[PDB]
Amino acid sequence: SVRGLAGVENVTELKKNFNRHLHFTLVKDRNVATPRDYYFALAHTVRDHLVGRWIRTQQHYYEKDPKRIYYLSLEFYMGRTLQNTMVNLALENACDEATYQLGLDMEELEEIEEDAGLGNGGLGRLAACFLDSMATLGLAAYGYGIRYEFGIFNQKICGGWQMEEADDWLRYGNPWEKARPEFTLPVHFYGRVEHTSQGAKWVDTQVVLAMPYDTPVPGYRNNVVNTMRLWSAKAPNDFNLKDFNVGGYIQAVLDRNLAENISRVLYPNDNFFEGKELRLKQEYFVVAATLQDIIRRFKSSKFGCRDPVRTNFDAFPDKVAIQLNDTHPSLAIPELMRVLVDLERLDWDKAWEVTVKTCAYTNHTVIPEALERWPVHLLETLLPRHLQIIYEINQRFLNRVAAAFPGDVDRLRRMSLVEEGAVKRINMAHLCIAGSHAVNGVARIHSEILKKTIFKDFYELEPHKFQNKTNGITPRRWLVLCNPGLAEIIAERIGEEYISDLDQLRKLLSYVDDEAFIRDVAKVKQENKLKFAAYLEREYKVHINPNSLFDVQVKRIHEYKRQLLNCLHVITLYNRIKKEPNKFVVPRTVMIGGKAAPGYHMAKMIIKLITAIGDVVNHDPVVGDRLRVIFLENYRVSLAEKVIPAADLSEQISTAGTEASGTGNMKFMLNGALTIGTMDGANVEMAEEAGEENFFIFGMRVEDVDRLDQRGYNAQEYYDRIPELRQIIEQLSSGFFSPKQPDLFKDIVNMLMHHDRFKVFADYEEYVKCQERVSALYKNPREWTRMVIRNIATSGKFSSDRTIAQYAREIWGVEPSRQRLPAPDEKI
Amino acid sequence: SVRGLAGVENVTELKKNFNRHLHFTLVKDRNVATPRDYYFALAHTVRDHLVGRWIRTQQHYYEKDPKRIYYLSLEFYMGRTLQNTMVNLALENACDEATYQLGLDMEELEEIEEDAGLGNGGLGRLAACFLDSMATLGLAAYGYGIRYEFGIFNQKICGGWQMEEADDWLRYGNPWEKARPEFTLPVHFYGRVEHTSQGAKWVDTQVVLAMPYDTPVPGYRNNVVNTMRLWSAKAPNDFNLKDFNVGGYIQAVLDRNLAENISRVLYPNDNFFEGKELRLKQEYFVVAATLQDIIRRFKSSKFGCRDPVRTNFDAFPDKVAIQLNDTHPSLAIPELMRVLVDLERLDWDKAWEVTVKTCAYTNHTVIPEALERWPVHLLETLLPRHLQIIYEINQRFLNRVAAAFPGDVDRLRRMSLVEEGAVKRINMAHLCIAGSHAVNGVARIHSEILKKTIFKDFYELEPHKFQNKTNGITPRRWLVLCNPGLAEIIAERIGEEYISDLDQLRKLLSYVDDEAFIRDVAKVKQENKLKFAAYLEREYKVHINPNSLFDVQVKRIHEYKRQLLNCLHVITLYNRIKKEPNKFVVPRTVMIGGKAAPGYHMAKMIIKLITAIGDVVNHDPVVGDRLRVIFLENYRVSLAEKVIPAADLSEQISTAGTEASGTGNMKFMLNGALTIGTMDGANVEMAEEAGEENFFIFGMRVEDVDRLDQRGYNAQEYYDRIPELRQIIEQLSSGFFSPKQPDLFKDIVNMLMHHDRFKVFADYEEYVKCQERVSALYKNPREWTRMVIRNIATSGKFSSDRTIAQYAREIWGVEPSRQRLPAPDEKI
Ligand SMILES: OC[C@H]1O[C@H](O[C@H]2[C@H](O)[C@@H](O)[C@@H](O[C@H]3[C@H](O)[C@@H](O)[C@@H](O[C@H]4[C@H](O)[C@@H](O)[C@@H](O[C@H]5[C@H](O)[C@@H](O)[C@@H](O)O[C@@H]5CO)O[C@@H]4CO)O[C@@H]3CO)O[C@@H]2CO)[C@H](O)[C@@H](O)[C@@H]1O
Ligand SMILES: OC[C@H]1O[C@H](O[C@H]2[C@H](O)[C@@H](O)[C@@H](O[C@H]3[C@H](O)[C@@H](O)[C@@H](O[C@H]4[C@H](O)[C@@H](O)[C@@H](O[C@H]5[C@H](O)[C@@H](O)[C@@H](O)O[C@@H]5CO)O[C@@H]4CO)O[C@@H]3CO)O[C@@H]2CO)[C@H](O)[C@@H](O)[C@@H]1O
Ligand SMILES: Nc1ncnc2c1ncn2[C@@H]1O[C@H](COP(=O)(O)O)[C@@H](O)[C@H]1O
Ligand SMILES: Nc1ncnc2c1ncn2[C@@H]1O[C@H](COP(=O)(O)O)[C@@H](O)[C@H]1O
Ligand SMILES: Nc1ncnc2c1ncn2[C@@H]1O[C@H](COP(=O)(O)O)[C@@H](O)[C@H]1O
Ligand SMILES: Nc1ncnc2c1ncn2[C@@H]1O[C@H](COP(=O)(O)O)[C@@H](O)[C@H]1O
Ligand SMILES: C[C@]1(OP(=O)(O)O)O[C@H](CO)[C@@H](O)[C@H](O)[C@H]1O
Ligand SMILES: C[C@]1(OP(=O)(O)O)O[C@H](CO)[C@@H](O)[C@H](O)[C@H]1O
Ligand SMILES: *Cc1c(COP(=O)(O)O)cnc(C)c1O
Ligand SMILES: *Cc1c(COP(=O)(O)O)cnc(C)c1O
Repeated sequence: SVRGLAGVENVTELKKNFNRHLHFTLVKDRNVATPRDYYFALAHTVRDHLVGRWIRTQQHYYEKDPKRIYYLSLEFYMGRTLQNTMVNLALENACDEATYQLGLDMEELEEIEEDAGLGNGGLGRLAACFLDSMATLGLAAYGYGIRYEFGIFNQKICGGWQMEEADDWLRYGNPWEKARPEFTLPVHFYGRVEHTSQGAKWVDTQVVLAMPYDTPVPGYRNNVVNTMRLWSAKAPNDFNLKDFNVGGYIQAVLDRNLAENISRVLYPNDNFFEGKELRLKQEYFVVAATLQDIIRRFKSSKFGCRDPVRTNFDAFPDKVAIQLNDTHPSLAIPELMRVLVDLERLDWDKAWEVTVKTCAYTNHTVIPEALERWPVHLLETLLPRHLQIIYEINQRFLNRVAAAFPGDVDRLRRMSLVEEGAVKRINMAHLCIAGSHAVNGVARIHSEILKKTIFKDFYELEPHKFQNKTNGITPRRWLVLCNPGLAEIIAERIGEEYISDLDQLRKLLSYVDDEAFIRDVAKVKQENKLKFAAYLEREYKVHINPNSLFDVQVKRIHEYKRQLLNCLHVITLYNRIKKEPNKFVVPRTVMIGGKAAPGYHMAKMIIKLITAIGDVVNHDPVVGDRLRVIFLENYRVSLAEKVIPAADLSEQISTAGTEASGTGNMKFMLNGALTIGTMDGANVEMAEEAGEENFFIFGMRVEDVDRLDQRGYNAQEYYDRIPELRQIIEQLSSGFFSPKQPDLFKDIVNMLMHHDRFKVFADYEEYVKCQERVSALYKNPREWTRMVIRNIATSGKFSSDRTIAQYAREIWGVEPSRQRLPAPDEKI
Repeated sequence: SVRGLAGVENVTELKKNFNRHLHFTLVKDRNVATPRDYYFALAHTVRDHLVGRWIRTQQHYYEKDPKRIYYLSLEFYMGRTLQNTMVNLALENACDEATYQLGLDMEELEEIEEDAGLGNGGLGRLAACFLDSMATLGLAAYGYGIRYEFGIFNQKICGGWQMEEADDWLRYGNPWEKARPEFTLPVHFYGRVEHTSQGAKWVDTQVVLAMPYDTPVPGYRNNVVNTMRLWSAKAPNDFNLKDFNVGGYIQAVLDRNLAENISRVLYPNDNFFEGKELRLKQEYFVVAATLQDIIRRFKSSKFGCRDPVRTNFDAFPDKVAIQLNDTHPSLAIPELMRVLVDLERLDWDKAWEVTVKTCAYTNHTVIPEALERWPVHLLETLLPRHLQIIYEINQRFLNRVAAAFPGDVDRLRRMSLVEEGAVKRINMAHLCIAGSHAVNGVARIHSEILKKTIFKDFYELEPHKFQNKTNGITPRRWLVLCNPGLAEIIAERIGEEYISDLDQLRKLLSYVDDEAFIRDVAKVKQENKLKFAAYLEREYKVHINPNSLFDVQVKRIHEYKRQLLNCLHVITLYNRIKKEPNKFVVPRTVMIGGKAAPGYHMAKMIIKLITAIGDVVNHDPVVGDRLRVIFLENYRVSLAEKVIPAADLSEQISTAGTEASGTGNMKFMLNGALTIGTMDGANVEMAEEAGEENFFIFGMRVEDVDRLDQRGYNAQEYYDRIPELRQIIEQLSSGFFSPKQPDLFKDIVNMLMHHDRFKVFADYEEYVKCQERVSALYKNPREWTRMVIRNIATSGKFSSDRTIAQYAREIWGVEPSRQRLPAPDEKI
């Protein structure tokens, strides 16, 4: 497969260093090495071929001094690194050969790597796809985040209920990171602010040290390897036993842990805000440690000897760009001001223009519950200087507003960064727009909406700032790595250039009429379904029918994502079957899966509904093969890599106006799945690219929702004029799915019936009719696959390479390069 | 120096892999490598030459199935590993050459290694010397202990007061250990005991997992490399979020730490008991995890297929011997019974004979405060089954006693393992004697005393059990590694066989009259003093006079060790000078140093006294060079390696009957220092070996102390008939040394005056007169060095190789081998 070359000499070196690391690094012997030990041996042999490059890329940036881009995210949803590293480094087929001559099956070894799930969902995956695309366009980019000791929890279902277990991902080691204790930085917490003479001094602070760990991010076949720097918290060795700190020496040492708890776990809220102080400590910890590392490179490169100005930050935006990934690092704006004004003693106005020109903010949601307004009482306590600075910012911001909208007192009310009233809080989004020079939404519809609805005021004050950059996916992991079959057949026809130029995929339009290509496309699909169907029973217990339509919705469980509507589709189907049982119907294996944040009662309930449905449906003998509903336990990046290649239908059903973009979207459009969806997020652009006719669009569009809201959405109307929906609601209410606890799903019936913000029932009739259109087309193999080819041929625009090329040009001001950097290494 | 060979080919391979690890393992570049990075690069290159051997020694023990010896200690005072590994592996001069051709100075690199101070003092150093000697006699020995995240604290003096800081020794990594997460074992805590039908079941327990980390222990030049296995505590991934454990998911994850706190720090009590539950948790944690690893090797070796008996432990003592190092692992006796009786279902009597024949206990102190009596209320709670077993043990033990001493009710009272009265507690020492087959003291005098005083009852019941094994020191680290000069000059004359046969040192008796040898001996001494004097000012600030008598007492600060008496010697001297200031007196640089346990008020006070004295004395202009008193900050194994080669006088002044052996002793006897000491611990045997005349023995002997105690020790008698002592006590009381806080040393004057158990003042007159004899002899260079040669020639018996050869033969039943094992490695 062209997975590259496979080459006698390299095969021989690879074998040799696999064995060098088994012995010397693992200190294991072939007589007692387990597959885990072979995985480590191989990981560490691949790692070695990337070091030369890593060291050369950073040496190279040092002397060539480019504008560096720092991407700040509190999530990086990396996934497994091995195969991806082999892909981007071209080692895949050399190693496959070598591991077979050692006798090992490489793919068994890949399954032993545990995902780095340092992320919840799409926000963190974006950052990881971004990372790959910044390396592939050779940008000097660095992604800074926290090294959580426990990442997102592992979901285990027991009784149809999510049982969350900790993700002890570092348990056996991580052969990719390189701890860098030489560069530990202190971060200060609490303190008081002494305003005396020269300025304010943040004094009496508690120190937590941030210890960096670097991971390499290899660009695809272009020899650039950039760095992902993740901080760890470490308690100071001195103050935790200094002062006249008696308490108990032994307790003093046991108390170190409290400071280290800043990097202990990722907060599992799948965008929704939580005012917890340890989260605020994380968010400040990232920013402070990172910005010291930013200032440190600025002062050392080539300004390294630029002598007699003072030291000067006029050039700081031409050498630094930092990208705020959602508001979670907005303290970079008051911390950058704190450093510049209080420490380098710049004039506030100068410092502010350098800050605005460095910062940029990406907004991910319109949903209010996810927005961060931190209580000013907490900010006062933990970070008093930053509260002062925010207050001063706000001041001057509002004075700018006053002058522009003379007399509109409510504008001042709306636009203030401080939300007055009862518990006065600080709106992080407003901070970000006030101090960034560019603000972008992630899909064009989400950016129009940001300009009309929530930030309209800021749009009117500074229209110039508002931009859009539709999200994207990296074809390497999302095509080449999870679906090499499709990438091979595509490559036979149009070559391999498309892996770093996805737009070339549209030359496949010439093959929508090619019968060999149709056979091929459908064949990779059926093979993938077979490989997944087997996974399903070999790691769990299943018997699914592989010639079903594999209908799947995998994403975080939430009510706007509307898994419930899909649930409503399933029993309508089960019941349609159940009433005229000898009617032919196209078989569907509906798989729905995703994690639910602990505590979100409703999402935990929705999960039980799906398993409840599966319990009934999957054991009704009158259904047979015809419907299988399966809930996919513990979704994460490695399950996404197995289920999206096997999927036929992609469920993307948000009430129009709630999904910002959606990136799962895009992953199924390559991989040949057909989308059923509403016009929301990026589904709009995927349908423009492939054409309305090659998409199954149903549902109300945004206006229609707003029309309904001004009328008054009343679910009772639906219930009363739709009999099928009424039978479902009755089954749910009677305990048809909960035989021994009828009472159970009344909670969900209640929200559906009475206070459902996401208007599940108004989209139901269209949903169901549109689903009959999907089965109509699945019965004609040839035209489903032609629709599929037009979808695949058209997903080029959803590559993150395009997205980063746009961020680069229209916001960071840096130009992309596909120019390969020369790196081998030394050999002397 | 013959430090071995230095050899063109090996020099070339070493350079090459130093560079392989700088690049590939450290991912650093010569352009940015710091000395720390070069230390890691070198450590990791030495490490590589030991792996072949390690793997071969364990493969070899596997098939050759010997009786394995497990040494259980809760302390292992390792020190730095690099140079020692080079010594024992013969790589020292190959690397010195290689690092010079790379341009680096090896000795700068050795100073960057941080001590593994997993120990307090002599108890833990013993274990580490034992480890080296078991490897050198090729015994299949394993040392099991805890991997503490923080070892003994680092002492920092501020104001003459000890300020203790945490020892963040793992901060930059430890290139020697090999984490072994494949072998994590659970340990159970709390629980209840359900006695039903077949036996008792320990049920409902909390699980902590013990995760092993192995370190290699290379024998000197004989290619055996044994293993030191240190456990780490890890919290279970399931129960810390299972049950219906709501609390807060995020708190659940933050609570993992509590279980991990079992391996967080070493308890800094420098033998003295502390009834703290986390200590009991450590002690049980070691034993349970270790014994599973012991049972595991027994059941797998060659009994691995010994089929149809059941599985049988009759051969367990012929294949296992575990050595209890002080009572801190005595739970191995109830845990071995718990496993055998409750889990393998053996008959209690059979299980007991296998237990007694496996176990052996080494007793280290007669001092009551150090003995562990655990409160039975704590044992009930944390370990209920083990309390039952201890009770049953006790029963049967006392019934054995009753039958042997019919009617001696008080014997039953004295000998019970359970100390009744108010807080009923369990005497660990009695447990150990009851269930071990051999019990030994560590110096012959300490064993006679154990038989007469504290365990006389147990002696009379089982005389056969009581043995002695005088402690020893390993000539490799304590001669070859800290003092290669002396080892070279010794080697020129008598060859190198003495490094694994220290008794050969006595052929040096032929050179007590050799003038070249005298010049040589004294020359290495003066050079060593110069190297230490320079250390002293380059890392601190000092100007000491190098041609002084370097009089030094370095050991843990405690009142029985009597640093106070030495303090009394110093101001007598300062005052003698001060009254007739133009008298010649032999200059002395008195260095006293050692850590004091936090909390031991008196030891913390004694430290301030010494610095107080130094403050006065060292700045009196009428003294000049004549007296320097210096307190050596932060004593540990690497400072011992620098100060004992430079020392002239070795202070070993315990009230006779309190030091068990003392091992510091021995270190100064090689290295050419002359001992001033009482007849206590092993000073008795060092004086038998070198002869009374070559030792400065003063003080009362044991009888005399016991005579005094029956009279009534009254310090006032001394005060009143000795004027010098009276002036000192007055200076202390008046605030002569504490000008601004006179009140300050009255605490120490009070204990001296009124309740001094260690009878400082009764030994004073002899002490001082004996010290005048030492200065008399230092004025005649030639005969001090001849005395020195007779001391050095005689320290052969204090090698730990002898001690382990005796443990081996008279207790473990295994024979030593100096036979080299063949190990290179593979090369194919
Ligand atoms: O040296 C400069 C300056 O420093 C000091 O000013 C600071 C204040 O002392 C300090 O309290 C803080 O002020 C905050 C204020 O606490 C916060 O609530 C917020 O004020 C906004 C309201 O939130 C906003 O609603 C609006 O109030 C209007 C509202 O627009 C209007 O629609 C209607 O509903 O009536 C409301 C009542 O007037 O505007 C105000 C601001 O005008 O923001 C404030 C500024 O961040 O921070 C100040 C800046 O450091 C000194 O006190 C001052 O004398 C000095 O000149
Ligand atoms: O199936 C066997 C057996 O099991 C059960 O016996 C157990 C007891 O129920 C249980 O309490 C526990 O007994 C302990 C006892 O608690 C503990 O205090 C200790 O008893 C010693 C005294 O400590 C010791 O001083 C001495 O008492 C004498 C003393 O020698 C003498 O000098 C003088 O001063 O008078 C004292 C008062 O008599 O001896 C006793 C023991 O004789 O040790 C006990 C044993 O460990 O553990 C028992 C064993 O499991 C059942 O209760 C019993 O009926 C069954 O036969
Ligand atoms: N002081 C310097 N002299 C030469 N090269 C340097 C220097 N400082 C940093 N570099 C190099 O540039 C790299 C990038 O480091 P950093 O600035 O920490 O990301 C290093 O690993 C070096 O190769
Ligand atoms: N008990 C709670 N803990 C955390 N989030 C909650 C809680 N109650 C409501 N929310 C949230 O508000 C949202 C809607 O949940 P619901 O209240 O069940 O409709 C989600 O984003 C939830 O996470
Ligand atoms: N199952 C086995 N078959 C062959 N060799 C073994 C086996 N089990 C243990 N050994 C070997 O003996 C060693 C010592 O292991 P251990 O018993 O854990 O100390 C291993 O590293 C192997 O080389
Ligand atoms: N406050 C205390 N904490 C710990 N050990 C103590 C304490 N008080 C007395 N001891 C001990 O009893 C011993 C003698 O100390 P002292 O009471 O100062 O004479 C030492 O081994 C001490 O560690
Ligand atoms: C917060 C969020 O994640 P999620 O898919 O988990 O809801 O960020 C992604 C990346 O910008 C978006 O594609 C997505 O619509 C949005 O909801
Ligand atoms: C407990 C102890 O340590 P220390 O030297 O720290 O007091 O064990 C050592 C080894 O058995 C003995 O030599 C020593 O006399 C004894 O006191
Ligand atoms: C692609 C991906 C997502 C994004 O899915 P959405 O439906 O856009 O939220 C989330 N989680 C994982 C594991 C993914 O790989
Ligand atoms: C040798 C040694 C000791 C032992 O000294 P004693 O006076 O016997 O207690 C203690 N600590 C260290 C650092 C040593 O190397």
